[PDB]
This record gives sequence, structure tokens and C-alpha cells, in this order.
Amino acid sequence: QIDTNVKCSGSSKCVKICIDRYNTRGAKCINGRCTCYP
Repeated sequence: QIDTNVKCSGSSKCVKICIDRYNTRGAKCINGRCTCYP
């Protein structure tokens, strides 16, 4: 999936910004970083 190697300052950061990145609407902090799962 989308692994930008970005630590999670909250899963709610990635889920919003990862939208602007690619084309996804879903990102979660699972392994300590924000991974996007489209």
C-alpha cells in the first residue's frame, strides 16, 4: 500500500493529507507511521 515512511502525528493527519497526495481517502497509523490503504 501507500507507505510514505511518515510517522503518525495522529492517524487523522494522514487520512486527510494522503488525500491530497494521491487518490486515497483512508490512512491509518498501524506500525507507528501513517500508511494509506486505498
